[PDB]
Amino acid sequence: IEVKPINAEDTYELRHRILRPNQPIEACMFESDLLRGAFHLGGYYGGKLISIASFHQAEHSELQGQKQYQLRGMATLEGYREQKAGSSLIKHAEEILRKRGADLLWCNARTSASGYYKKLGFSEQGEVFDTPPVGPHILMYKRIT
Ligand SMILES: CC(C)(COP(=O)(O)OP(=O)(O)OC[C@H]1O[C@@H](n2cnc3c(N)ncnc32)[C@H](O)[C@@H]1OP(=O)(O)O)[C@@H](O)C(=O)NCCC(=O)NCCSO
Repeated sequence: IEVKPINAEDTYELRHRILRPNQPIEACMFESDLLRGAFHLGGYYGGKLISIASFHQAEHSELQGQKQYQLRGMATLEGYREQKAGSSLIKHAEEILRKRGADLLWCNARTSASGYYKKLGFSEQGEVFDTPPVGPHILMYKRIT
């Protein structure tokens, strides 16, 4: 797996295929992509972009840490899961975030992926909530100080 920078526009296809296939493509054009300091990483395997992850600065009112980043659009293509593609993106992002002085990385995780974030050392906070039309989510975070 090779981790490389990618542009926001490079994430839309996999966001649409994996996360939001039953909505128009504009639903994958996350407004947070246009927030200050946003960046995106791709995981490449055998000539193909097969994993994506997007990050931007956002402080959650219920999490503690002066500088925080949110993860959006975490996805790995079927066929290429279980190869540490996603973990590789998160670890590479943690380097970038640590270098920027970020204290914490958080995600409104799909509950179906909660065990993935747990393996990466994230904790859950609060309760499960629903996010139309993409189902149950739970706040998860990782302190990176
Ligand atoms: C969740 C994920 C991005 C994981 O990507 P991946 O590239 O397969 O992850 P990975 O780095 O290989 O997996 C790391 C560890 O977590 C585990 N894992 C992966 N997906 C998991 C899940 N959904 N639930 C529990 N554990 C999971 C792996 O088995 C691995 O554990 P081991 O080291 O013990 O073998 C991918 O399954 C996916 O795209 N799922 C569908 C979309 C999704 O739910 N994305 C998360 C969005 S949060 O808003």
